[PDB]
Amino acid sequence: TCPFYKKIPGTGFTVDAFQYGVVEGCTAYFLTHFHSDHYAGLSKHFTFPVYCSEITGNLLKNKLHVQEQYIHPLPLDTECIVNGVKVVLLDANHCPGAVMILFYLPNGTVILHTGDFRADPSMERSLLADQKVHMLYLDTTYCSPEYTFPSQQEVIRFAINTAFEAVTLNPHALVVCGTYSIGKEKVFLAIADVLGSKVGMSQEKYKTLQCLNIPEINSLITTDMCSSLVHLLPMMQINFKGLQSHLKKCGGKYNQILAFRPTGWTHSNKFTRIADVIPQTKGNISIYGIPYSEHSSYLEMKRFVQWLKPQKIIPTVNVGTWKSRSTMEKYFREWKLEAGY
Ligand code: NI
Repeated sequence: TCPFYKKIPGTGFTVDAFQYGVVEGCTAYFLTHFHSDHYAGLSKHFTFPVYCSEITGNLLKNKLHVQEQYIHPLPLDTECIVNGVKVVLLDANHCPGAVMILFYLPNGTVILHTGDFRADPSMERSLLADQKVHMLYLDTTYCSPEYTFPSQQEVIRFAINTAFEAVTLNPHALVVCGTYSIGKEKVFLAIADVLGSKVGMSQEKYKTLQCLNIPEINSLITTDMCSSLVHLLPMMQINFKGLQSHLKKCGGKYNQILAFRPTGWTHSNKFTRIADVIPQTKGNISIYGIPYSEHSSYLEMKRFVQWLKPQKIIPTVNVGTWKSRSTMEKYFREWKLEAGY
């Protein structure tokens, strides 16, 4: 049964609530982004309206085979009307197509739903800057001071060079990149841009990136693995038994795999800095874990909320233990006392 934190009071609306059958009183279902925890329950046999970004709507049509008549895409940064209620979609800085939703309730209340997001100062000069917010449905995926990780530009700086060094020394070395969903497209588009290669991947994965509206995507990706030296592989496959296995299927073309597993947070971020990162080696196979987060760090979140000054906050993530819920309100209170709202 749908939790309270996936319902927008005063509307017929829900957010990323597709796995509970038909919700009672829901006239519109909002999907924030195309990650399976959020769209779980959608298929070609869904028959209620779906609202989402243009890009998320490509993925529903093509990957899930949801019917064109139920998908309502909306432009970003644009004041839209939806069953008489003003809504705005803003970019979440999460994965491609991912939005935050502003709801302007008839009664005069205003509600921001972050979705999954990575807080950025650029968000402080968006449509949010002009008015007050009463309820914040917040992505608390990293709501604890231990959660520090570097900026995305830093990780992509390291990733390029680490890769670009390896192949200028040994031009018969492969660059694999691990993936299971959307998101994290820079990691691989960046490395492959520098090396000169298109990115090679499966037909399935090739179908997925074709939906994301990337400029000139044709020029950047291929299914032709023989004609590619920056490959993509399922994240599960990025171990020693899986990379070996793949190294055979190259057919005498590459004599070394230099992988990347983009991870979110890992307890090694609490101690080791990004520039000091190294690989797990078992011969010619070197697997890099790098901290590429598509979620806010503790300080990014804090700054975002202390700017927004919302009257009530509602965590959408790590809600399932009284220890996590307990710990989160303490930070929210400290943030409110610090900033004097
Ligand atoms: Ni997500």
